[PDB]
Amino acid sequence: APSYRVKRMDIAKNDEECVVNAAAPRGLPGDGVCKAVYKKWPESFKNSATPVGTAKTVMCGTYPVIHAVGPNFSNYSESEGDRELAAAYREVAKEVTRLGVNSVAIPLLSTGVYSGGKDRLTQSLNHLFTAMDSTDADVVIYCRDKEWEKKISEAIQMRT
Ligand SMILES: [Cl-]
Repeated sequence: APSYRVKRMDIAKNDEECVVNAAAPRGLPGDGVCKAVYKKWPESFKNSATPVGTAKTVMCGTYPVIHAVGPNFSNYSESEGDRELAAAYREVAKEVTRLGVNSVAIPLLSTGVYSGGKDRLTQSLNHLFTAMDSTDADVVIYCRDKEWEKKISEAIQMRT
């Protein structure tokens, strides 16, 4: 039966059938997760640019990289940024479905450098759940912060 799990490690080392990149705008290599995805799957950046609020899949070999561009809350208002963040996750769920994968590795979009200086764990994770609950895939959420790992794990446990 489909599950959610959380792991505190580099998503570029995931054990799932595809990966969601927390993509920088304009198809650029970015930083953090996006830069790690660029180092591991550089071929997946060929024509990967896609607008804020959308996702675009590019294959590296046969391994799918779903580039999802969340809003940068330093540029967006809270209300418009929230809408684009929800929309990016909804496009991820559509791509996961279209690909037919059994599992997907996902980071929390619009956190950290794109968070506008605010902790958005709950906001981003709730949009992740809303989108991915519509799919049949095992979801493995990747984070790096120890307290975030606890809170995500707590949230996963209470939906079981
Ligand atoms: Cl984190």
